[PDB]
Amino acid sequence: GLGYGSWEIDPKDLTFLKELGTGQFGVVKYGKWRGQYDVAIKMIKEGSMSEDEFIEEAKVMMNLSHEKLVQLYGVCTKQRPIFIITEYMANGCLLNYLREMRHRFQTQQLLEMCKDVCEAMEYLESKQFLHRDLAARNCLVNDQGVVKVSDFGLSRYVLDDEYTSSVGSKFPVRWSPPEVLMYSKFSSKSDIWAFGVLMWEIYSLGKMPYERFTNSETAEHIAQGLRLYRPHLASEKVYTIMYSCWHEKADERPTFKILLSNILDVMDEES
Ligand SMILES: CNC(=O)[C@H]1Cc2c([nH]c3ccccc23)CN1C(=O)c1occc1CNc1ccc2nccnc2c1
Repeated sequence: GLGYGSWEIDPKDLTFLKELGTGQFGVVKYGKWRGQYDVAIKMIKEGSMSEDEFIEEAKVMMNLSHEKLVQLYGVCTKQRPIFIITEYMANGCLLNYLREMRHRFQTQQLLEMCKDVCEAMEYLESKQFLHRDLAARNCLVNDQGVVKVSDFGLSRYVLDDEYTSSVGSKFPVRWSPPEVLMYSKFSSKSDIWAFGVLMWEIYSLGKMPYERFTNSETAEHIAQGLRLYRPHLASEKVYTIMYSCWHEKADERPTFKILLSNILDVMDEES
């Protein structure tokens, strides 16, 4: 209606039902839009984000749509806190989901999680869009067990310098290739690297990558050409796929299209 562009949701259309989580970015709530449609309402913590930049980016992000990418529905920008309105993912964080041993996952399910993410990432790569912080903690799981990629690109707007710089205490060192750690070279291939780590996290049922190392030690390990090694649940073929993401030379890492092809081949051969 009047006073709300195509990217703007009227927050008066929201019904708040349950709190989903709280952290440094703000608070996520489960709710309804116009009494009917499930949504997540992501409430941006005041002072945490470069808000005008985020809002301008949100307008572009409205055009991104893929069944394995958490759908952005709009933003609420007229009051503080700012709201991001997205698709609701009832089973929450992938990292926590993986760590719940009750699921007793088959490896076919683990590969399907990898495929879900790979499809979303191929889509983002086709649009020349980087995630910039791909990891199990930034994937979500819906009521049907489908994994979708969440908060893609959000790190560009985070004001906490501990998060954003390669030498910061909250920087995703364990998901970063040597060229990121050494000289902040972000590219498609740093997303590829992170995706390999994410496959590792999935097959490890949510273990911390390099769990016995600090971030500093991890950076040294990977600068010396050393790597994560094969999760017990990963077949040789699955391990080959994740390991291909970790070539020292960024140009020798696959694309998401190639990874997707590889994953599908393994599903045909093994699942
Ligand atoms: C560092 N972390 C955070 O500060 C909070 C708040 C938040 C996040 N991202 C933001 C972006 C903009 C504004 C505030 C935030 C991430 N975060 C979470 O609690 C969170 O992270 C993963 C899962 C959860 C909580 N559970 C769910 C469950 C179902 C969902 N469905 C759809 C969408 N998000 C869901 C979250």
